[PDB]
Amino acid sequence: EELQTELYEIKHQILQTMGVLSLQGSMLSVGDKVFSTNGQSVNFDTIKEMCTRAGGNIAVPRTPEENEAIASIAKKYNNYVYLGMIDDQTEGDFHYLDGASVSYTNWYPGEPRGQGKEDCVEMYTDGTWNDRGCLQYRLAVCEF
Amino acid sequence: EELQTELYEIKHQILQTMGVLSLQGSMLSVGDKVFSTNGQSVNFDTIKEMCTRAGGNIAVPRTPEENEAIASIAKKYNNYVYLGMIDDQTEGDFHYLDGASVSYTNWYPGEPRGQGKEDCVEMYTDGTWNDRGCLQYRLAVCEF
Amino acid sequence: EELQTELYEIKHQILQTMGVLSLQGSMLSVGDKVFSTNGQSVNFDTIKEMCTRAGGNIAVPRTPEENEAIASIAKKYNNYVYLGMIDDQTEGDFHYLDGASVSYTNWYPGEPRGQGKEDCVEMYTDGTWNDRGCLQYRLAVCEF
Ligand SMILES: O[C@H]1[C@H](O)[C@@H](O)[C@H](O)[C@@H](O)[C@H]1O
Ligand SMILES: O[C@H]1[C@H](O)[C@@H](O)[C@H](O)[C@@H](O)[C@H]1O
Ligand SMILES: O[C@H]1[C@H](O)[C@@H](O)[C@H](O)[C@@H](O)[C@H]1O
Ligand SMILES: [Ca+2]
Ligand SMILES: [Ca+2]
Ligand SMILES: [Ca+2]
Ligand SMILES: [Ca+2]
Ligand SMILES: [Ca+2]
Ligand SMILES: [Ca+2]
Repeated sequence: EELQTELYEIKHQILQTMGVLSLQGSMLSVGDKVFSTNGQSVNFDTIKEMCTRAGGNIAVPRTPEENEAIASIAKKYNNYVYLGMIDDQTEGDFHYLDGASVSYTNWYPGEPRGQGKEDCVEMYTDGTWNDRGCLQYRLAVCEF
Repeated sequence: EELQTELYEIKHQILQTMGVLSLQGSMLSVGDKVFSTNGQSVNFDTIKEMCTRAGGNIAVPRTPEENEAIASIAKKYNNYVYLGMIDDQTEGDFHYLDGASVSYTNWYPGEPRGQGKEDCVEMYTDGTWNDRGCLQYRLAVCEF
Repeated sequence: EELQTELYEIKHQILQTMGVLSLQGSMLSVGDKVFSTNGQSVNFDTIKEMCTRAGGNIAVPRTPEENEAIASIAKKYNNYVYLGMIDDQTEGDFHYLDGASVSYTNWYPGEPRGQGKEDCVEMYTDGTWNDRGCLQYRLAVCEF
């Protein structure tokens, strides 16, 4: 019976810290997912490690709203973003990093194409996607 | 019995994140209320939306200590602050945004006056209040 | 039975806020300890008050890993760091601020020495320690 008062305070305090981080542009909240960036431009492998170290994962949009959030960060920092998906196994079918087949997509018209040996996916500042090599310097955006 | 250990860790972690935000000037804590700003100067309506989007509300002091906190942010950013109170209905009696009548006040001597058509309230950098129109650019301060 | 869903969401949200603060360099997490700095260089007494106001304490490393974390902040800001330990009572034996005798140490070779009247401890940017007077301007690093 004293849990409710205890749980309320906990939930309230969490709302406060999330409110502050949100108000100050430190992160974006979309449903249960929080997106954030450290502002750095590094390669795919480095991004993965940065996100993992923080306890999260390299961002990947699974809905238009999530896609738009990531896109907004992309245009805010004026940089393309590496997404949490690859097709290193067989070309054409992309997978999330857990192995599951990609469902929601937002390819720029004609994409994926050009290759060949393009295993990664980048997001343009308008939110559309392009398959690309994994060694370029791109904005690190993480999901928690 | 494993809740206590679980609740302790949760409370501890919350204290940590609040500690960090507090240490770095990201927010101010006064009792159960957290104040924060994104540093922007915008009109009354815009401030309201900014705070609401972050899950909070435009700040309003109900005690001298809360008033002093907001005042400190005001002088830190060298800007006046719109407060969460209006008197758009009948002139003279101000109300919080939920409708309740304003209790604690800190009017600069002679205020409210001048109008007429001044429905909003701004805080000077010394913490005293002035009634003012709602279209000026003022520091956005939110409470959570 | 609805606590699990409630506790999960709480734990998840906490992970999110800690993830964001961590990703952005706002703090360092080592075991159960969080380290953070406001970037300011002030004396020992001022640091203590700054940390206490934020709900934490002036940092003190009790393991090599904690020592390395603090050291990284030290070299990041290119400043030496006052640690949460003193020997104001009798010279030679240092104590944590709760009174307990210091266990883990990492003195630079030859230290402590020179004095005499050196009651505080500073960390060099390589992580080694030096006993020093308590009135110098040093990076404020707090633990939560
Ligand atoms: O499909 C695109 C396109 O061909 C680009 O112009 C090229 O720079 C990239 O290699 C590729 O990802
Ligand atoms: O009462 C004040 C005062 O008259 C000010 O000098 C004026 O600039 C504002 O209109 C008003 O809020
Ligand atoms: O032991 C050291 C050493 O002697 C330094 O060169 C001196 O600047 C300090 O007084 C002391 O902490
Ligand atoms: Ca390909
Ligand atoms: Ca392509
Ligand atoms: Ca009026
Ligand atoms: Ca007036
Ligand atoms: Ca000494
Ligand atoms: Ca010495």
